[PDB]
Amino acid sequence: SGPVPSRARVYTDVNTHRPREYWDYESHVVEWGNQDDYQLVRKLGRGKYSEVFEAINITNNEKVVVKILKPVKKKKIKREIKILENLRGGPNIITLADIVKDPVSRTPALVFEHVNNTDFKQLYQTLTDYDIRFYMYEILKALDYCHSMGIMHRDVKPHNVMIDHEHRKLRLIDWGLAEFYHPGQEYNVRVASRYFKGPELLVDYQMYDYSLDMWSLGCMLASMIFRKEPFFHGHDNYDQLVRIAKVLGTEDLYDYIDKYNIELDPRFNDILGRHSRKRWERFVHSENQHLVSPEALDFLDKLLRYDHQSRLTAREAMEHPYFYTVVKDQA
Ligand SMILES: N#Cc1cnn2c3cc(nc12)N1C[C@H](C[C@H]1CO)OC/C=C\COc1cc(cc2c1NC(=O)CC2)N3
Repeated sequence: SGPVPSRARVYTDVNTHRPREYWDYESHVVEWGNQDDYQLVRKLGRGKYSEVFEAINITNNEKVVVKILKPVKKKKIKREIKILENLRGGPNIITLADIVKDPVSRTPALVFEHVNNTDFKQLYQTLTDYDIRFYMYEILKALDYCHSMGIMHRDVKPHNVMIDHEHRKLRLIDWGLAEFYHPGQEYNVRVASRYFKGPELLVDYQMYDYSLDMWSLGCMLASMIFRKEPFFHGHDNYDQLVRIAKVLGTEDLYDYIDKYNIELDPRFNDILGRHSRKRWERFVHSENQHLVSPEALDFLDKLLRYDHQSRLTAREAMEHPYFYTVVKDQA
């Protein structure tokens, strides 16, 4: 007997009810533009599959971000391009302004909306309880939207959240790991970064869904309210589950393994041990307590669950008392 199947609790068949061209990204014909419309000003960084620059679109003299792509599978590029196009205009989703190719090099580049970002290291330390609540709701707008559009981000982490604090403008970026949700589909578990990987990825449970992003949101929330980045600091993918098990406990972990008939890797047998579920109060101290409240702890507990099906959806999370003052101010 193999693993018990799983279906998303929400937006299950959204992609089945859409035209084939919506999710059939392999068939997408890419709309190239003029590489000479943009002039590179300076380097902003280097990704695994890209070189990032600040550019100026000369035709309308406006600041853009150019991601010059390193070789990666054409269908992976078609996937990111299709996802970005389906999500265009969505709340707090980065805008893909253009797709350009160097005439001589033949190397592709993606042009994005520029976000004058305040580095998450210097910013998070200055953030008030209201600021955390406000920006958490903004990420949730982006996740409810993309989930409702049949897409899982699969890489929610502080690096992929661009904030221009001065203009209170948040954008969920880097959709290169995103995928279309299809009921019954077994996905690649070697996605997301270590500290944000859901238990399903760590136990090698492939039939996952949008709820994976809700775990990553939980890890972000715990790091912000506890001033502990990263919250779950694993040495590898195996020790990462041990770090989670020391907090959430081993009983709920083995209950989850049993429920979905997961074949647990032999490595885990001698390292998971036996651990009680810890109360969130043990992470509370004098320099973080002004960010922690009963509403924050209730919310965080409802996101950080082993069983992906028992986690809050982005819509349920937006309806939690933690955001009552944020919701009130928006009206
Ligand atoms: N899509 C998109 C997108 C939109 N804005 N934006 C910015 C950078 C960026 N991508 C975007 N990068 C840079 C690099 C790779 C890529 C992220 O995969 O990661 C390094 C981390 C960010 C450094 O922080 C900045 C990010 C941006 C602009 C500035 C700073 N830092 C300043 O001191 C003022 C100017 N905008």
